[PDB]
Amino acid sequence: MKEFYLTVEQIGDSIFERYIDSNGRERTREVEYKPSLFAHCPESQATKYFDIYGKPCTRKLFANMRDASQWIKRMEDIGLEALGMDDFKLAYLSDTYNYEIKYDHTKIRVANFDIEVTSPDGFPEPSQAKHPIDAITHYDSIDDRFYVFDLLNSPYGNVEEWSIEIAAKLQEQGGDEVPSEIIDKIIYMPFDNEKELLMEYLNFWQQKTPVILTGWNVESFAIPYVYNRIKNIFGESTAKRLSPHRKTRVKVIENSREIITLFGISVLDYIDLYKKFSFTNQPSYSLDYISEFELNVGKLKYDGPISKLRESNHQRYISYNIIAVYRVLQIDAKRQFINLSLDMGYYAKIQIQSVFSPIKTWDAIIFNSLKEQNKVIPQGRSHPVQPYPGAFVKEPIPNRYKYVMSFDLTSFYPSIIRQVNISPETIAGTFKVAPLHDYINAVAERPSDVYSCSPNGMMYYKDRDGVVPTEITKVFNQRKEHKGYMLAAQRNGEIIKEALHNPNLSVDEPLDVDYRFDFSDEIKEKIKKLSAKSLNEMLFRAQRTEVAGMTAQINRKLLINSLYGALGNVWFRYYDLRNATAITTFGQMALQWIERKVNEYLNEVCGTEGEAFVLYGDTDSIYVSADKIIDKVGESKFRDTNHWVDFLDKFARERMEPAIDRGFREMCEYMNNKQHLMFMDREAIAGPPLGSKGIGGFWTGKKRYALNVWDMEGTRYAEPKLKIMGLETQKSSTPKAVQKALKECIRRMLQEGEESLQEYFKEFEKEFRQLNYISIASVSSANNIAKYDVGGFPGPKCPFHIRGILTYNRAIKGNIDAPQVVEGEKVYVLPLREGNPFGDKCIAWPSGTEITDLIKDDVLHWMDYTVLLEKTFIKPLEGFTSAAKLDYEKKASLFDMFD
DNA sequence: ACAGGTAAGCAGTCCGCG
DNA sequence: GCGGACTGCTTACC
Ligand SMILES: O=c1ccn([C@H]2C[C@H](O)[C@@H](COP(=O)(O)NP(=O)(O)OP(=O)(O)O)O2)c(=O)[nH]1
Ligand SMILES: [Ca+2]
Ligand SMILES: [Ca+2]
Ligand SMILES: [Ca+2]
Ligand code: NA
Ligand code: NA
Ligand code: NA
Ligand code: NA
Ligand code: NA
Ligand code: NA
Ligand code: NA
Ligand code: NA
Repeated sequence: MKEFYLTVEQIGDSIFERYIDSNGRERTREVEYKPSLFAHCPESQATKYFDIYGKPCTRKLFANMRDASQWIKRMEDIGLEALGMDDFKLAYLSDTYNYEIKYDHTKIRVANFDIEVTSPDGFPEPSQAKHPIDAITHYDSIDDRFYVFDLLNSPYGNVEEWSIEIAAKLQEQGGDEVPSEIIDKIIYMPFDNEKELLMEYLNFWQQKTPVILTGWNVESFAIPYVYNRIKNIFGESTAKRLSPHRKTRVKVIENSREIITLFGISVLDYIDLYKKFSFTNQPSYSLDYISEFELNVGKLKYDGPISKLRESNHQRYISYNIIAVYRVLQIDAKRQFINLSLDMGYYAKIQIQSVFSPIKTWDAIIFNSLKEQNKVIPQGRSHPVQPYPGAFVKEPIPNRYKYVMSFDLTSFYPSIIRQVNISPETIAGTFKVAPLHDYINAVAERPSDVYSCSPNGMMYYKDRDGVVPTEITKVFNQRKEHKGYMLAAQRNGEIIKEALHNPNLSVDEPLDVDYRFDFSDEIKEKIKKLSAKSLNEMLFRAQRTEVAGMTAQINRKLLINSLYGALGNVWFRYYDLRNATAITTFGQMALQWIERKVNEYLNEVCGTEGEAFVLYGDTDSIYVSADKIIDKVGESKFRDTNHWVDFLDKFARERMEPAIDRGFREMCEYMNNKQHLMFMDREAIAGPPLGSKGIGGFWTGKKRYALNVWDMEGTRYAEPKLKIMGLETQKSSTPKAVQKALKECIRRMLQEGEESLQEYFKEFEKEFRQLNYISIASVSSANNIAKYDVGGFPGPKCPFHIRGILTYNRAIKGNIDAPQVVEGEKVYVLPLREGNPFGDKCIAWPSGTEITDLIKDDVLHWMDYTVLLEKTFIKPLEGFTSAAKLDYEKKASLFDMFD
């Protein structure tokens, strides 16, 4: 096979690389890499090197990387540009791997690990590491084995060995329910003291040195705790064995927190992968909470605090450590963020951990692209941060909206880049700008008949291929492929959901099918003959396939959109507000241009004049009122809901879209752009069920609306799905039970009508005081707690949730065991009734947890349900209903005086 | 440091206001 | 005594 790197590091004048060779074997080499950099040279000097603007350069070869760095400094002291890749690791990778890297993941050692540390005096700070590590579970992807290191003897208690027999048993048997599929993969190792455990773990680490190191909070806890514990016991030299090159770096942050860099290892903390690639915002990021959300597994159960779990139930203590490791593996099997990181890393030719940085990622992609044409990248430059304009958002008229069709553009900003040909080296000049509405209304004079233009005043060459459009197109094409798999899996899911209405009472097996492609008629025929058992399993596999496609497509979209963003970041080598503004301004034009065209077209085909069909728009999307399109045929002519949905689906696809296409083609000609790439397709078809009292949808303002959708991007839902954007139901800060209640309120409004809403509201008001306290607690991030802490009491302008944290700290003051609120993390927040013993109007505690038993009964007694209801529930419901012009309570009338 | 701008709602402080 | 304007903070949409 073709060789590929695993890790790369620069240590002085040496490049340390771990790699898989042509025979599939892992090797490590030290290379005294000789880097090249470039300087501008006279035009009379023949050369094959030119900067991106066509200016000749000469290559400077250096004896070592230090000499190259020193040359950069001297060139700065002179005041001349030093061109070329200044990150020598990237240059080395580009030189060593001058081809499209095809990698074998089975050869890459991916380690998942988690440690346990018993601490009687609160959280065990990794920088201090003063408590023994009494458990380590380390999963190796090559061995496919869970290596368990169990400390039997500790100053905090001596315990018996963990039993794998009891671990495998059901909880109803007094067992731990360690999943049966990993029982045979567990390698258990007990130790009679910590030093022997740690020394053995280090020897194990050397035999099976991780390339990718992951787990949950491993970067902020596990890794620095292990490193510091070993350092304090054996000394620094021994602790450095955690690095295959014996090189570590301790980066410190004083509040005393440390993040350790282990040279020769690529750490991908799964919590960071999750936060960056999952596109969620969670009320809590404990592994317990995320596992429940992602996998629908039950919360792990135990009696008493975790600080005494080992002493009381060491059996369960070890089993849960093992399970914790497995849960992350299970989450990755679903989300596949590791696969994504490897894909993007090898594509860009970067250190795998650099997938967290789209700027580093794009710098390497662009550098490799340019290097292939003997072109020389410019030197990075210092720039001041400056604001610049973005997208346009229309101000909607707050109202209900019965029938709605939405449209938006495919990969908006990257498509603008490709269409206009926006790149650092394709800039041709400028023109005099007319007001933006003059271009929107096709009144302003044509910017140029030679160059491709944006209404911000920028002109670009039409003939030349720009490196930014060239490379963004490649990644965009990957994105488009994976989205196809996602939507097909999604459409397949609905087919299965339909067949789950007539499950055949028989015994069979799920059909072997590739869910990435639309089911063939043969498959569909067989599906209508399957048992509920097989169908539900197929639905599970379809949804897993969809999530896999979702991860692949949405994060490639994120990457290309971040290339747009990078143009507006001063640390990007190709930072340029001219290009960034060219993109957003063109986008503003395009949206408001097509709003006009759509309005004009619909009035024409309907026969009316001057009526507003586009009720709302944001960035690249429009929302079209389809009431008059429906009324043109009259509701009577429709058999059922699905009939008019088919009608609108056809109408948009056969009539509106071609008109939209003509409109954008004209705009492309107007701006004399390189290639027409404004592709606007139908998104949602929304409306009430036929013959119902549902209102279909409503807007309360910008970025706040709800729609009862029947079809979304070609997916015909088995049951109508609510599309709610911005409303409190969508916010992680809104209490769980309130989200649920508000959503059902919205469902009833859009699908059933006012009377249904009023029934549900009355019921919720009566019964809500029985809801679990966690389900009705608000959530908030806890930033700058100390900033507002004046002697344990709220300082000036102390935020509500911060006030609640201070209340908590006073209540638990003097308890070294009580859970402490962590700066930057999230808290549950509850209001307290007047005269409560806590001395304040609210209290907060670490999210994802039960509040400590020290004060739990007191908090439950003094919760302010009244404030909770009015503030979190009634107030936003009032906003929904006022906009929709409805009432959630029966109003008073003259009829009230009849019996 | 190490993708971007737009925009919503909640709550605290201050100032005008017989 | 507190409404309205303004600010900080948080978390959305795109
Ligand atoms: O995170 C984002 C999201 C959107 N945007 C900008 C660029 C994007 O093209 C534009 C439209 O947002 P969309 O939600 O429509 N995503 P996009 O148009 O890129 O892709 P697609 O609609 O094909 O999925 O808003 C960002 O800059 N960052
Ligand atoms: Ca011993
Ligand atoms: Ca779009
Ligand atoms: Ca059937
Ligand atoms: Na743990
Ligand atoms: Na059970
Ligand atoms: Na130390
Ligand atoms: Na689309
Ligand atoms: Na007319
Ligand atoms: Na959009
Ligand atoms: Na189309
Ligand atoms: Na879409």
